[PDB]
Amino acid sequence: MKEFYLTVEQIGDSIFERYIDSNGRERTREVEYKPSLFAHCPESQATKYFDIYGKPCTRKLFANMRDASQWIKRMEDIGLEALGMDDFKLAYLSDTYNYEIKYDHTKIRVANFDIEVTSPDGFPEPSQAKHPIDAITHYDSIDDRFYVFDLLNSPYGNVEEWSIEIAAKLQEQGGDEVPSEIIDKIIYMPFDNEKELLMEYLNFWQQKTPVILTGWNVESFAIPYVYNRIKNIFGESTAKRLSPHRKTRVKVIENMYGSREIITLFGISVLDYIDLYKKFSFTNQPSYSLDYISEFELNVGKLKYDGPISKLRESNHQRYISYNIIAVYRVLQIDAKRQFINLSLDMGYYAKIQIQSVFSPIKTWDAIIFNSLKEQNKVIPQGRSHPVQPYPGAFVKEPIPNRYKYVMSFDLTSLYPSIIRQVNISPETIAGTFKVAPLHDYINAVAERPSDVYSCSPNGMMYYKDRDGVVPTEITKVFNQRKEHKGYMLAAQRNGEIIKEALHNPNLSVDEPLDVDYRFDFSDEIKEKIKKLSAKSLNEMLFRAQRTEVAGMTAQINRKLLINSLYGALGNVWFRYYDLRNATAITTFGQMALQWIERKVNEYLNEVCGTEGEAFVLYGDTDSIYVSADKIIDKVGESKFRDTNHWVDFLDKFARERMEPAIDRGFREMCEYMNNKQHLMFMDREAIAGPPLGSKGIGGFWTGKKRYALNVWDMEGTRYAEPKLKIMGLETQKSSTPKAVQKALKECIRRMLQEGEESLQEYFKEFEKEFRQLNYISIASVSSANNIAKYDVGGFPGPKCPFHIRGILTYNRAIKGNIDAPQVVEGEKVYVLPLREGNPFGDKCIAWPSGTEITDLIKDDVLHWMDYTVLLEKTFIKPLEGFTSAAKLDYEKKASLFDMFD
DNA sequence: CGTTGAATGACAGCCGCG
DNA sequence: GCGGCTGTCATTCA
Repeated sequence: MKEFYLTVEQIGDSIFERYIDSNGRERTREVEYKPSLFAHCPESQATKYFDIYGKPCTRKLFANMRDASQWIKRMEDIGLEALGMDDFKLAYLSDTYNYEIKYDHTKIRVANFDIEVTSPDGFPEPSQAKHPIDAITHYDSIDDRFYVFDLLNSPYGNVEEWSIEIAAKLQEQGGDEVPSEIIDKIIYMPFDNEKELLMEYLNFWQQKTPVILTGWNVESFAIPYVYNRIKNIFGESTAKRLSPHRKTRVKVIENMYGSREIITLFGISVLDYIDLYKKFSFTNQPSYSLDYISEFELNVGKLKYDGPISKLRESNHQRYISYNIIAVYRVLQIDAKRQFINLSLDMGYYAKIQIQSVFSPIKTWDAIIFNSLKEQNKVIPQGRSHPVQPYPGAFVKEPIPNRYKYVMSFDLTSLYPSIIRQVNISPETIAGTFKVAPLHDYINAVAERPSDVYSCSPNGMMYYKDRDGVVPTEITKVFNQRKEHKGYMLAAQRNGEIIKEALHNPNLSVDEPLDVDYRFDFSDEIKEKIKKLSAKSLNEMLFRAQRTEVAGMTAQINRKLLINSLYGALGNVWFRYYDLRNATAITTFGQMALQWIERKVNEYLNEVCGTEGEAFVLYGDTDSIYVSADKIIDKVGESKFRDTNHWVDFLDKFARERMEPAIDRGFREMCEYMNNKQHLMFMDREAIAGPPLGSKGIGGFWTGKKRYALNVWDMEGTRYAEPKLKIMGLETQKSSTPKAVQKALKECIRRMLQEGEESLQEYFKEFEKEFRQLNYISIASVSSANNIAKYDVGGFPGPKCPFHIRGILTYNRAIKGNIDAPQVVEGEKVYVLPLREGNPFGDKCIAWPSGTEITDLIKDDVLHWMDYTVLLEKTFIKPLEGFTSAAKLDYEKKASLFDMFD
């Protein structure tokens, strides 16, 4: 096995790295790394190094890393560019590992932990740790063991031990139902005093120091707390042992509302799962508690329990510890799904960066590019600060609010990355500017062709067409690698079919699973001997067939992740290759594109229908366009279709056969018009929607920009068994919308699209009749609870106090007396409910923690003094109205038509 | 925290009005 | 009271 790195850090004049060596042994070494940078020199000084612009550069080998930056700042003082990799860790890595890293996740120690802390006087502050740490569950991927630490005596109680026999038992028997999978992997350890404990823990830590440190919210609590507790009880020098280099930094993160701090453990990679999840889950959630996120993906959350956590240790210390074990285990199961940890490992190494830098697009690319340009003896531009200037972005069409019966949408492929390639945009391929006519002039093709020599963007930029720029080259490489890997994947899929049938009726022989390369299919070299193989060979082989199957997935996805982040980085000032003009070129170019094709798609449906400038493209947002199909369905006659699937295939046919080509023809003219280095604008039919043939349903409708709904039957070719609702923007997607409502509205919409007004009306009349019977939380609202401070003058409403916050403060006004109440921290979400004026809370609204019941204390007061009328009205009716007006329908019989004017 | 630019829509507060 | 703006606070397409 080729050796790889685990972690790396720079402390003073040296590099501290942890890594696996040629023999799977984790070592750690200090290195007096001598960096190198560069400055522009005289061409007559024949060198082998050149910046991306072409100018010759001379290497500056430094004595140590201080001189490096001491020079970098000294160069900044003289006014001359200092080129090269300043993040010496990055360089160090490229240098120390110059080849493709192949790692063995099995040698990388990945710890996952959680701690419990009994506190009567409110939520325990991590930067204070005023209370004792009374439990710790710390799982380790190496040993595949859960190491538990139970405190038996604290100012808050003295308890028996935790019984694993009981923990295994069933709920109805008195157990905690800790899962059989982990029951043999637990390792209990009780202690007499906190000190006895922490000290053992701190000690167990060194015995098995983590490389990748994860767990839920462990970076803003578990770690900060444990660090500070130990510090307070033993002092900073004891706490710092928490770092394998005994170096820690109290990095202060001044949020956009207030502040809180996190501890930096040099020599460790903190990948807090909540954040890992938040970036790669791709889906907003009304709550990010491990509880909500666990039910959401495995059908079960954390252990349930009677009474408040505040007293769970005393009253039932048994559950309390099982609970702490189950929590560390939910995360482990979620990851068993998402693979986010693995993804990270993969990603980070492909780019040769500190694993946790994965959370950063700017840093991953900077790295990827650097290693590339390095391989070919080129030096990277020096980064430079630039005023943060806002530039234009995507083009969103103002949709005419209406219902649209048949819609067909096509989407441009990787628009932004693609544009960079076709126009060849890069800091060093800028050939120059050109007089610029209005954007519409270039959309109707009535504008003087920009340049007859260079590649062009509608914002006045011109790029060379001979040279292939650094940026586009790099995307194209990624773009290829992906198709490449997703090529080794589509392969294992065929061998998972050839081997699947080899188990329908296996033979009997003393054979071993043949050695092939599932990345590349079978021919005769091994496709032949697929019958004499025993029944034992056939099954162990298919275990080694799909093991790779996923291998591709991981790469193709990390590749897709990069493809998609690139623009963002390019648009970010802290980026090395950032450029305002290039940013605007990209953006402005797609503006032209999307609307140019709009013109083309509009002129082609007008011919094939002999119509008078009918506006076929009803809406388009960024890289896609929705087409009204009505006029097409009528050329054939809506009554000449055997059923639904009939007219769909019709459209699908028309799409591919006639339209796609009309488009490629178009985009090709445009590529010529701008004189780009390469035609890469490719659109694909995406969705096909309309109501169920024969029904009174309307099929779809638009409220306005970013707000519409469709009854789709076929997405990119995959036909559905039952129509599927694609709802965007509407409150049914609004995480802050009640649930009894995020439901109805949804039904309402569906009844609207496949049934029709008659339906909608009946439902509504019901959901309005039986409204007074819903579970308070079901009909409650949501939102982020920020700046709670800025508006609570004496605990009362001040100036411009939002509806949710001024509700939170009617809440404080209710829980001021019982500290066993759950005060709401700033940053998190909070449910809300109106109040039938003339009540206790002497106000308007009362809020509280999202995903949490409302305290018994004040729970049964609300549940009698809450306004339905005003609640129904504002969270269901108000928005429905907005819905049905656009679709031009009525949620309730006998209306006055005139009501739609002015 | 981490990586853009367009766009809704729930509310709080003035302003202009015999 | 009530319709426009302008302006925070929240969320979300692509």
